Amino acid sequence: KPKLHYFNARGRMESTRWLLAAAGVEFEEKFIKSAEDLDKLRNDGYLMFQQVPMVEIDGMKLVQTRAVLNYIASKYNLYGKDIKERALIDMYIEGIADLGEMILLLPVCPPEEKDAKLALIKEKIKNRYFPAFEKVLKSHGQDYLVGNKLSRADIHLVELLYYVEELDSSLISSFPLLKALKTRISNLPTVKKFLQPGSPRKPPMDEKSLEEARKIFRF
Amino acid sequence: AEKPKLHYFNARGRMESTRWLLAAAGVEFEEKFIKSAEDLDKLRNDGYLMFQQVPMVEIDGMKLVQTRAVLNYIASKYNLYGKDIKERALIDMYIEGIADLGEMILLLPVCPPEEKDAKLALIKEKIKNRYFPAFEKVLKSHGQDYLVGNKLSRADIHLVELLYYVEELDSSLISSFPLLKALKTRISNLPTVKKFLQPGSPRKPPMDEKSLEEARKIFRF
Ligand SMILES: CCCCCCSC[C@H](NC(=O)CC[C@H]([NH3+])C(=O)O)C(=O)NCC(=O)O
Ligand SMILES: CCCCCCSC[C@H](NC(=O)CC[C@H]([NH3+])C(=O)O)C(=O)NCC(=O)O
Repeated sequence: KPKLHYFNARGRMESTRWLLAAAGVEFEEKFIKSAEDLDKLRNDGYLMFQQVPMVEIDGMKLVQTRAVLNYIASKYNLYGKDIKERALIDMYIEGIADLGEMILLLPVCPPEEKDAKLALIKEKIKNRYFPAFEKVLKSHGQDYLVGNKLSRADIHLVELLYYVEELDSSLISSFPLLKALKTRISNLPTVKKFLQPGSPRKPPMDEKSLEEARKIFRF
Repeated sequence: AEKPKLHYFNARGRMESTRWLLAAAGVEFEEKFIKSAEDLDKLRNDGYLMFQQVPMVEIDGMKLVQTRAVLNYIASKYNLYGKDIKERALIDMYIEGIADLGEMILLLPVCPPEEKDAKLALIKEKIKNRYFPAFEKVLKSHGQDYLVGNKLSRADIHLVELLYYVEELDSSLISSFPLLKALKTRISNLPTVKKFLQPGSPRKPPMDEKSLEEARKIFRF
């Protein structure tokens, strides 16, 4: 089993739990709770850059998020059929991580920039991202983002549509094909199971989890 | 068919690694330099930008945006992404550490004047103690001339590129990392990269204040 090393939070390991889950892979977590929990990993050389996410899979100690994602996605057939499909996928999931980054790091934001930053995430989701994934679905009419078969593009988009809902549920309201997608993916057996309570899907990041972040990562 | 066509403004910024990668692959490409907010609104209005942003690269009938979509595609097409999935994973780990440092250096010129000095000192710490030791370590681990699978890959082109920006920052940083020195020489010495390093190629100069203002004027920031 893949073993995921992170603290017990969404952070930069969430899209990996979803991709693994969506692919039917069961995995272990090992939760770092302390700065010295992290230092242990560092000292045992388990971390190429002294950072996590790290994931033990197939004898490798893979750090860097995209390293983990790209590897899962190919291994489990979720990276399209050819390089032209990977390229469309990549283009999509990169627009998505760019928005996912903005939202991953709102709680770390200096508090005086927080208002200006929400407003602009909302504005980008309305004007920039959503219309772009709506154009895609509308262009081919198909159930999936690419090559008419499930891929990680569908996993990462739907995940982000969950966070966009937590932010403001009005936002997706005029992107009906996104709504349709959100639904269909969420009713895929493995994702439905992942979205159920007691799964390893993790909650929004509250306060103490943030404070648990600063302590472990020393920031 | 058609040379790939790169769409950016006339600066390093987010298009430089692509320029590097395509040259190292010995692919001839065209550039179209955005000079103004108008030129960029035109690409927006013509539908050419999936997120209304550049880099964009027209290649193989696609309008690829997002540096990493473009990179991955070029890396794979020209066999510079390793020979399998386990290899692509080590390439991705390395080049993502590289991009983390690259981002830090790319964006330093945008940093507020009050932060710039603290930030640069932490770039220099991270280079000496985090990034460089991890790449020396890789090289030491196998003694081979390339970072992965013992043939040339984007892992080496990106790292070397970053060795040249780290050098501009402070040539003294790489000094306790001999194997990195050797990489940089050797890679710089491949025909394709050597030719790209020569005067009058598309390689771009470090961004001065004026280019930063054109960055300002164009992207509206
Ligand atoms: C909402 C914020 C989430 C919590 C903090 C950020 S993730 C923890 C952090 N890891 C990284 O930033 C890795 C970044 C890397 N690009 C990746 O995607 O793996 C770390 O080990 N930091 C330790 C260090 O770099 O010293
Ligand atoms: C110090 C400045 C260096 C220049 C960096 C900005 S490059 C221009 C910017 N592009 C992007 O942020 C694309 C980001 C994307 N994740 C990528 O990597 O391609 C843009 O078109 N922005 C226009 C917009 O967002 O509307």
